[PDB]
Amino acid sequence: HMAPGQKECDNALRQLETVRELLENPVQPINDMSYFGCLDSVMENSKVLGEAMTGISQNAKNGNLPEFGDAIATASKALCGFTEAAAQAAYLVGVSDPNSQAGQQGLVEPTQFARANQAIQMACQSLGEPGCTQAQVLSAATIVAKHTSALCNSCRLASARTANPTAKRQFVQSAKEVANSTANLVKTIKALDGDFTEENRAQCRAATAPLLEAVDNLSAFASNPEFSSVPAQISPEGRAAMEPIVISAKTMLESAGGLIQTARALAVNPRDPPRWSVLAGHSRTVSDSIKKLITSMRDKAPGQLECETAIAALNSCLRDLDQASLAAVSQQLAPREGISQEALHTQMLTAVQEISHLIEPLASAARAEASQLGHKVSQMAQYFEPLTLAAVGAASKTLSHPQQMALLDQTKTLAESALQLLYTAKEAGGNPKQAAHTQEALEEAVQMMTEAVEDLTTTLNEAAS
Repeated sequence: HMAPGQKECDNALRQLETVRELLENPVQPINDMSYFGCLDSVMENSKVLGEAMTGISQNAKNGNLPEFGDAIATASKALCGFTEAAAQAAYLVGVSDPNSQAGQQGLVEPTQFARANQAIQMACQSLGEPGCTQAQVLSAATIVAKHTSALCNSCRLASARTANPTAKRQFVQSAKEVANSTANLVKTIKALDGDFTEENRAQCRAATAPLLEAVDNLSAFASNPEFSSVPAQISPEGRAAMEPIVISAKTMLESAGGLIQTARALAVNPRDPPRWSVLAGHSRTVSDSIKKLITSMRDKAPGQLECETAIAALNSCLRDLDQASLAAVSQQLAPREGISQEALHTQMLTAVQEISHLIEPLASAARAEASQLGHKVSQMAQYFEPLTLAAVGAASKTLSHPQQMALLDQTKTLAESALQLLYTAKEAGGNPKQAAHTQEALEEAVQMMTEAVEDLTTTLNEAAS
């Protein structure tokens, strides 16, 4: 018979296999956590798992089997918590890609219901054909009953999950009607008695009509947008962004399973140096996987990827300005055609004014509002496109060489100030408990951008008058 603690290990291993499924093709939210809620959860589950891991080893070593069982159960709970949070974070990452599309969580999958309905329709037709063999009849009845059983099971699960009292009744009653009609149908068939089956083919045919009506009605009820589940469509970019989180979470589950299988043996017999080594190896990998998971999740927090693309954009602008300065000095900057100096000057000032308008709202998001940060840094970076292009244009048409070089330099200085704001905004990231150096660097970046805006505005205002 099984010693205490052994069933706990098997249960945990089964739970880990089940929870791993959440990491395969996440197209729905796992829970109601925000991204920073996910980050909070992994930190808390980390602490719990750590304590359970100590309990697993300590109690396997000391031969305290009831306590060992407890520690295994706790580890399992913590690992399931870990995975749910990782899967939610991964989903949030994937769906937030601009090429992805949002879904909705419901009670029933309308496409699965539609396919079940179609299968049932074809199979009932098959079941009612003239001169069918026994094998043909049993095969058709198998298709019908398999699908009705699935539909009934989904209805019962839906009925327990809905807050809508009418929907609850509808799901329960539909389940009852479909099961009842299927039961009436299979009663006309005997798997190992062909004579009875042949004799009752008329009753079987009659029994298909009420089943078909009840099934078709149920499939329609499922299409009701209030209950329908519609999977998010996650882009290749979205899948690529979420992969480091998924990989880390999968490795944690794999190593944790190894840890549990090893500990299960050590509990029964602790005098086993090779299995203590194996336990330590899995413990190391579980632990490292946790660090990797937490880092991967932090790297994909709201705002982080947008900060990376914004930084890339600003660097591209600085390259263009550098190239323009190089061309101006080597007499190779061709005057731009099909646009006046006045138009270029207006475009510059408009861009500068919009950049200036964005400084404080960007800083506000970087301080305390990660959910707003991505949009603000994108807007900021975008406005350097028209500024940089209009600056190069304006510099190409200026008769004064000092004016030409000053325009490029003051535009470059503003772009460099923006770069520093972007880096510091990324580090701050709307995070709680930012280091003092992080917070002050952000505020200094704000002040320097402001200085840079004023200086370029003065030049543009002086050129205007």
